[PDB]
Amino acid sequence: ENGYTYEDYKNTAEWLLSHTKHRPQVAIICGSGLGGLTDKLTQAQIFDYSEIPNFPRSTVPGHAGRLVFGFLNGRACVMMQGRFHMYEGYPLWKVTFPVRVFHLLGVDTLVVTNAAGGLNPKFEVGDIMLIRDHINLPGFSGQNPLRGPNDERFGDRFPAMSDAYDRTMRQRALSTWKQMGEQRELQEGTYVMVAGPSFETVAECRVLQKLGADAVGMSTVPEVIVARHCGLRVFGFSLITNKVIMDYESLEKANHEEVLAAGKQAAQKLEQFVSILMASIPLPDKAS
Ligand SMILES: C[n+]1cn([C@@H]2O[C@H](CO)[C@@H](O)[C@H]2O)c2nc(N)nc([S-])c21
Repeated sequence: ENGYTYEDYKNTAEWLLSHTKHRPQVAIICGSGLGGLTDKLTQAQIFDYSEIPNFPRSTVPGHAGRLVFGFLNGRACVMMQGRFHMYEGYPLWKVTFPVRVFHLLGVDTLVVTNAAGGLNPKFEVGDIMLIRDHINLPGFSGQNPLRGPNDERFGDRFPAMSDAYDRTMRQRALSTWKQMGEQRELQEGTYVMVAGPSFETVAECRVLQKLGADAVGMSTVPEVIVARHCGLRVFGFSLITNKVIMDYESLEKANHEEVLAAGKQAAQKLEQFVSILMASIPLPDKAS
């Protein structure tokens, strides 16, 4: 909402259209380590956030941040490499501006990915978790991307989030994981957003556990929210880049400056999976 005016999203949308002969259908937001999806595209046309009209520029991780328009597995994409984060100082209305613009680009689906810690013991690092739901902690406190005057032009005042993670795409994804014959069934669970750049303490992991979160991370929830607000089909996965220590026999460390699951091929499986899934994302054509 706030900070930008509808014409900002307009201007930015039209500029992007008047600058890429591409017209996307699926918008993909790559989390840390899953930036590689950008190589799978063809017809790729790269834009640095910086150069696009009202697009939040990166603060430091620019060296991982640009918008790549291409084609992935028979689907016109618009990939966002290096998403924005609240912990980077971005107000949420900047963190989600891209989703808003995507929609105006004709985008009707958003697949959000991210790297998260494994709250659920079942999770093995490297596990890919289909996001079934989310606990939007900063949202409970007011840090919700929709705070401010609602633009009935993008959507309602009180969007329903109960149905955020497209049930359809989740069934398809669980199937496709199977069709691929991967063995380890695509994990699935609730994702809990938590801001602040620092990592959870043991006692905090336990509340995230209690609350019912399966994987903890610092992004995605606001994009899922302004996406649904616009009526974008949304589904996503989180790459369990590590397991959070629930007991005080902590020791073990797993910074971004580590990120080794995503600092490895675990992330590669997610990229290909997401690529395969382009084939299960309904076309705007429908065509019977
Ligand atoms: C697994 N680990 C990775 N992230 C996310 O990846 C980027 C770098 O860590 C960061 O942007 C971050 O979102 C994690 N996030 C949380 N809340 N907890 C853990 S244990 C965690």
